[PDB]
Amino acid sequence: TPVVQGSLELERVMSSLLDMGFSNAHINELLSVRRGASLQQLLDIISEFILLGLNPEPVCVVLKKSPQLLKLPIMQMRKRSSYLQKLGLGEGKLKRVLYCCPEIFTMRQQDINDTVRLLKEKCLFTVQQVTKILHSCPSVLREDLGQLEYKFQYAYFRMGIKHPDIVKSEYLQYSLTKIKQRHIYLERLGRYQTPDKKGQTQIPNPLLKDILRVSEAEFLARTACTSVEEFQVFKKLLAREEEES
Amino acid sequence: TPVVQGSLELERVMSSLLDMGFSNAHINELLSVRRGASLQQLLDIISEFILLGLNPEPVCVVLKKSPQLLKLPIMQMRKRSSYLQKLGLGEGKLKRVLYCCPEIFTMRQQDINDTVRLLKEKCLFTVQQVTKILHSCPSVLREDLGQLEYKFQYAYFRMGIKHPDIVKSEYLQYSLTKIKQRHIYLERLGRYQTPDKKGQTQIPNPLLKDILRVSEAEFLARTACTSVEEFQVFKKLLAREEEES
Repeated sequence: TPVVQGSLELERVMSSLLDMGFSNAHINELLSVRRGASLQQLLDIISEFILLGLNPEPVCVVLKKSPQLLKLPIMQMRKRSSYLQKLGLGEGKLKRVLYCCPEIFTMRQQDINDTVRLLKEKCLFTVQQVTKILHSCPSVLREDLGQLEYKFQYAYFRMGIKHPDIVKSEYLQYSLTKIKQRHIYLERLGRYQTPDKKGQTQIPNPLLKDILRVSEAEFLARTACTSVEEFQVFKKLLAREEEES
Repeated sequence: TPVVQGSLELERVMSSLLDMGFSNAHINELLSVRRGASLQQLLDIISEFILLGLNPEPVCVVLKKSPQLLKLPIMQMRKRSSYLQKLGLGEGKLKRVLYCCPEIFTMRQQDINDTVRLLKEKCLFTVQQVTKILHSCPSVLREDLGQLEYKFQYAYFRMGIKHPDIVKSEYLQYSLTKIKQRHIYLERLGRYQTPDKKGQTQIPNPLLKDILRVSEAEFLARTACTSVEEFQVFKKLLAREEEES
């Protein structure tokens, strides 16, 4: 009968998730989350994420935050899971990507190809670096190709940052405004020298993470060493400088 | 049964809209405003507006103000959605375009092109400037090609304004009457000098926004520095000067 089939599938599906490493608390979480999706559809999607190197705990995070991932037609989801694997986002590297950019399974693959193409041939990033860029700065997939090129150029030419330190610092996730604000302030304060020609400065510049990753309060207390009120005025002055060509 | 399938179909579109970003009573606003259109037509029209870079809140505003947008065919809407994306209007900056000019979709394809062609080849605006003109001044599509050319000529030749300052000040949104009224008053008062030949004046002229964007009261108090009664007479004198020849 149909009622008995559904109970045997639920048992098969519960048993498969227990074997995959899911807790009983997580299995109920996942069963409550599925907005009318099949039990097999819930399982086929979890299996793809497990095949992508994700553990059972992060799988519950991505699916609770983004339940629309269960609505994905599975065969197209597998085809995208394969595209992302050869792109280097396997071995659980897609954990950070799904949290910020869950659209990656819905996106057009030529739009993803355009972003990797811009980074590899126009910004001269190696394949290993492009994979790390996508892993740590998923926002670059949503970024315009022009804006993203200018943002890269600012680090390489204006700031004098070599390709590895751009990737390691996760520079491309931040806004050009935040980047310009903090870099130009330090430059004019004398706390940031542009390295040239051998990539050397008189005094070593602060680390990219201590400039961008850190809070405005921490940036001003430890790196810039100025008052808060002074930087607020600087932001207004710089905004006007940009507005006027 | 048919009654149960309609309730399950309604639950799918309501779930899809909740996953997109819409929340609480903003999902119910989309279904109540509908004037006999299909259920898929509501999601097909809204899906193109989210793809154009609009957020869920202004999508409820543009469709409540202009419900006729749901009556548009999806295939003809996609054609114009693609035309506007290459024109630079899409990818987010289309909030104040449809709010002020809701007849843009129903308009003739060639009448939009004639207005774009006039700006690029006859007024010598760059593609980036033309895109900014249409975003801030959507009323230029409703205007006549002759009136719009003369309005541009007035700024470039009569007032001596270079192409960037015309675009930045949002000059083309105002009426030629308002423009002539305020420019000629200041010119005859001696508070506006025409720049030539190097684009320089003895004293710098007031800013285009302080002339046009500002209220009649503020224009007269800060820029023109005359009484209200005096400008009312000026408007009547100038109206008569225009009427003759």
